[PDB]
Amino acid sequence: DYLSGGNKRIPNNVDQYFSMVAFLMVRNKDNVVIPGSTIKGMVRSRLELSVPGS
RNA sequence: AUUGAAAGUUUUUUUUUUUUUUUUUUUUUUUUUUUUUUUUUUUUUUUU
Repeated sequence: DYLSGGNKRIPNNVDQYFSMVAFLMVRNKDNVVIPGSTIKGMVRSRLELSVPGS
């Protein structure tokens, strides 16, 4: 908008996309992904709490 | 005390001059600082 020449009155980014301000989940190229580190940590926690001699 | 003698073979003269141990002669010709080595492992973006 011509360097926002003293208007600042259009919704612009609000309506251009469909993502409000929130806590973003980790995703790769618009594909939601569960981190491998998270899965490994969960598995290790389960194994430690389950295996007796851990 | 000889026939019987008293005389320096001496004075004087530079073995000196002319002549560069000199000219030419590159301590160089060759030799890859390479060569084996994964910036790797451990860690749940998360609670009253």
